[PDB]
Amino acid sequence: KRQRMVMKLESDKTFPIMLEGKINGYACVVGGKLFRPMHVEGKIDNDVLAALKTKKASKYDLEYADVPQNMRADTFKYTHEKPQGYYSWHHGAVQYENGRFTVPKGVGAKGDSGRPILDNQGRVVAIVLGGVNEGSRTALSVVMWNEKGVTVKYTPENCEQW
Amino acid sequence: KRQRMVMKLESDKTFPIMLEGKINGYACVVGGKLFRPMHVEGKIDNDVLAALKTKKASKYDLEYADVPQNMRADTFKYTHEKPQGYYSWHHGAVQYENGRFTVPKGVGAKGDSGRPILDNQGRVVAIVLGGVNEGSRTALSVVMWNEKGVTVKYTPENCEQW
Repeated sequence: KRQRMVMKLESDKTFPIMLEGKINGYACVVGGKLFRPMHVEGKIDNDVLAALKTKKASKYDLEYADVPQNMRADTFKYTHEKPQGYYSWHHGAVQYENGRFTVPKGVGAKGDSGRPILDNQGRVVAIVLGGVNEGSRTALSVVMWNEKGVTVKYTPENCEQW
Repeated sequence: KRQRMVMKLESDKTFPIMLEGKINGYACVVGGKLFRPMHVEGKIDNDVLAALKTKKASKYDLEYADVPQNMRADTFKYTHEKPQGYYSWHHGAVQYENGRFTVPKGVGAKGDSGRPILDNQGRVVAIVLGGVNEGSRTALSVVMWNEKGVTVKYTPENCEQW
């Protein structure tokens, strides 16, 4: 499955945040709008997107920008269907339960910010912003949206910026 | 079967309450919080948990404490799904009916306090604190929590501290 997960991720257009040749995070376009982890320093690996001026969101420590409709023709598709089970991301699978994402220990670290979470249909259900070590596993800090279109950021107490 | 159920209980990490080398009860962590039967004298077989200062609950004769996030990595999962039928515990199976737990006579005694009752999913539905002789069987004094999040203690009149 994870093989197929990566293949779908490869089809999905994603761009790392390059600074002095180092990836400090990741950024992509969802719902026809560009997003970037604010805590991450550097520029997106895309001159076209980098040419766009972003707006800040301190509350959630995120930046965003509007994408031209012609480029909106193909962007990431979000869904509200977030049932318990397992989802997919760059670093393999992720366990979703109690409204929380958890993964095996040693998975995820500083600079991985921006990695989206996809369902079985390849639809976005959340975006990974950070996480915190939880013994045999780690708890992820993510952002998700209600069916009412409400933006909610879930961050474990004293979670580290991953 | 009871072998299988106990084997799963063995996989679950539990810590007895040691006093002068004698087990007077049991204590464990559920939902990332430590619980201990107050009527039980002695100290838990766990320095890390013992290092924690507990709060008292006279109403239920119970003590509890907050567990470090790192130690919350793997704790017991509680559920509110408590249908009539049979559940599992250290001393085999247990019958649940009329909101009460009952077992064959000669099962359970002083020092067994702290033993939880789990379902087929390994979820906790109640914790055994004591019991009372009821002819061919015995009625257990237990604590359980409703879907409303209400702490409810079921204790027969003049029930014995088991």
